[PDB]
Amino acid sequence: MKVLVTGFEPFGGEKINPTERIAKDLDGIKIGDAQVFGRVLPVVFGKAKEVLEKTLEEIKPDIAIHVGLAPGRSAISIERIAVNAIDARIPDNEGKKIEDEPIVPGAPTAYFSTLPIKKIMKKLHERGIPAYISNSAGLYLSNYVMYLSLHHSATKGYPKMSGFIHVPYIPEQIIDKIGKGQVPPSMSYEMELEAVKVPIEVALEELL
Amino acid sequence: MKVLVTGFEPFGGEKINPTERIAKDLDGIKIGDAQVFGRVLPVVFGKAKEVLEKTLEEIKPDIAIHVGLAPGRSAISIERIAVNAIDARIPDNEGKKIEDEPIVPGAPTAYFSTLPIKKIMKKLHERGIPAYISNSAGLYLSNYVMYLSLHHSATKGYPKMSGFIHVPYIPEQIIDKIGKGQVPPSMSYEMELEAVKVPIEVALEELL
Amino acid sequence: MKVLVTGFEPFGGEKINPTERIAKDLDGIKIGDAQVFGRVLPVVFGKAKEVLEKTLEEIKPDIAIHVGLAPGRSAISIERIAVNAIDARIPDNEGKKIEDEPIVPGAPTAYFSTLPIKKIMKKLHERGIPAYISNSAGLYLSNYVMYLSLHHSATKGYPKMSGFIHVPYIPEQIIDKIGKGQVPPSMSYEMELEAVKVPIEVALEELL
Amino acid sequence: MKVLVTGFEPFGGEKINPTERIAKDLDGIKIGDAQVFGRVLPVVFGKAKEVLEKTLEEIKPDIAIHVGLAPGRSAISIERIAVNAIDARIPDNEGKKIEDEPIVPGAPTAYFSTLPIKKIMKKLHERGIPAYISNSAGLYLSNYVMYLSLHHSATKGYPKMSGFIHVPYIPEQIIDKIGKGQVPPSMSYEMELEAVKVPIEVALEELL
Repeated sequence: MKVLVTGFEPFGGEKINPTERIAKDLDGIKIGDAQVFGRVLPVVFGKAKEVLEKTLEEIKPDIAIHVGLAPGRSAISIERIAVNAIDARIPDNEGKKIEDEPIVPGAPTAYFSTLPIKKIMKKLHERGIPAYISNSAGLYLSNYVMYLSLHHSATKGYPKMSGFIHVPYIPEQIIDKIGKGQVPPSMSYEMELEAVKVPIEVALEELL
Repeated sequence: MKVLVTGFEPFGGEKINPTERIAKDLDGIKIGDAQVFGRVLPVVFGKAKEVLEKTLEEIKPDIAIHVGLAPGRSAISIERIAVNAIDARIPDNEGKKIEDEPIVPGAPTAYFSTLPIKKIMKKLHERGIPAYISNSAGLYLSNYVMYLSLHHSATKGYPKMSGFIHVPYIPEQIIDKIGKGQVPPSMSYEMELEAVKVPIEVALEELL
Repeated sequence: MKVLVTGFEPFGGEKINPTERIAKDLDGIKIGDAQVFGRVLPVVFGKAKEVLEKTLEEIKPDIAIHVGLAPGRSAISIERIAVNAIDARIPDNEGKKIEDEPIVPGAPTAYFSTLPIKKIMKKLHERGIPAYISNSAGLYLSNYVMYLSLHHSATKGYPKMSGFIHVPYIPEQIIDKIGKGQVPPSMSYEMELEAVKVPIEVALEELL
Repeated sequence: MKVLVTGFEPFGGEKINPTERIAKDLDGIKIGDAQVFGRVLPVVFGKAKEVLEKTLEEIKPDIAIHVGLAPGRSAISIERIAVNAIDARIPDNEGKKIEDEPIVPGAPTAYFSTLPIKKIMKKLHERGIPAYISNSAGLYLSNYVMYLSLHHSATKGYPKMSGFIHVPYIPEQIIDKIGKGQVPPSMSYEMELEAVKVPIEVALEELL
């Protein structure tokens, strides 16, 4: 079995993206006989699709877990649904702010994630990790990647399982916000890393 | 030197109080030259006061750092002000819900914390711990203890430094709250423990 | 031209549902030459569907605006997407808590709202009414009804336009909640009523 | 009887301050036999004290209700306590940013509001207006004015009743913030105006 994990580079004026470190830390690990591949994606429309599709064809994973930063969110969230729409609340990293366009013209309006989301959530809770089901991944780069990955699955027959995990800010990202107004929630890096490993294990369990 | 650290027991139907664990962990340890004593206070009006005065008179600490749970808070908070009032939003652990009463009749309306609060915050930031200055400790058991402590100092000439640190929920407290609606912020236990050791260090440094 | 507006009965232990009162205030009114029909729906899976579909066939509206209460939301929200799923966070008004079930087996995973959502938002703004686009209607009764309505449109060819508006609590609903901590946003009833009329006006203008 | 109501000018990038309109709308009215004076204060340290102390001396009111904007707050808030401290999170309207300074060196650490805060809150509730007691007025211009007014009371014997009321944004202030992402709570201007009249009414009734 092959597992792909993706993360994103820094965006939105942030110095770091904890998911870039998660992808790098998960690259090369094994869970049983399963090999994990971790790759970092650009927060850039068009370019993220090219990198994603190249990566999928290269690796042909059985399971793809895509990870993103969700600023302001207080627990791990497991995305249920990917939507065939872009409406960027902020520009991508190249200043491209796409509004009310499909991701893939003519493709289904949405795809459900094919990860065992409820079992993933249950297992995180057992591990002491706050987690819930999210019903919108936004309409920016996280959703864009989530949708393209599920579309690839529906269209190519691989990955068999695909979904998205959003993570809170890590505490060090909060320091800079304190002298500026409201203080967003955060979660320690080590818990976020473990919260990505858990979906892989649960997914590998459920597959075959 | 002697440092008192108090925590509180569980309250409001919570299974746990992280500050109880913190007091018990810091108990008996030494930070530089100073001995640290860790005591757990009851979340009970009257009783907490008796326990607190007995503990202060017994130990005669140079520094008192009082620690409480602040549900819904997303970073470490350092209390600036203790207020001469009780207005309980919920009953204490014996079912007493005291409304509109002084803590100490005739005593001042408020006392400023005598911890070096801004230096504590600066040190917490450079250690990667999100922290801010809170201007109200509530009017339940946290503020009661914070007021009685600072009053004891002004009245008896010790501790020379006294103050209050509120901590968020730890991740494991969040798990049961997921099925039931909104999802409070949390902070790892390890980070909260370090965030109380730091106030001791900088307080010890600012004294003599 | 014929417009159906729906609201919901009280639920989740609430004494009132401001959308029940909105639907009653709009029932029988005319917007220019357009006849409006207001109907209150039960917060009951199954029964809501029977009532909705019967009402749709009875009236055959050109435009359907479905309105629901969204506790904790601070502005008017216009729903972009309906999702083919039920995952009830609380039971419905007959105690039914349905989890991870399709609304219509074999139908599209999602439908986009066919209201002119951006022109509605723009119009509300210039009317001084805070409004935004929501990308999830939840997976309870609002989404259920939103989906069934858009399904009827795609499948029967009427309504021509269909969509969903969520409203905050109205200020009176906040009174009893002030004791128990969290103080939710609200919006005056009059503004909420005006914010439902605006979609009718914009939809009518965009049709033919 | 004579009644002083103050509000503030716009600050912090905001086009309007609703408390400015409130003060101007209340000026010159009578509540029963009592005469209401409405004054707009500058959001400027030093100048606001000069203006406040001059107006208090000129009018010598029996009751002083000071009103201000609290961005982010979801209901009316009646301030319990003013504190003898300035710790400005943002500069004032003249670019001055005071950090960790007392308001009146020598004066008490805090004064309690001498408005019948609990009766005001009870009456606001019966009127369908959400309201709660706040235990911190911040440490910017609202608290500065709250403190100086109560200090004036204790020091000169007038005003006999002094206190502070904070109001949420009004809905028209929210519109430009929807692009910016997050969407703060608001309250209708009409409800906010009514909500400062009630304090005048219950305070007059309290004073003989």
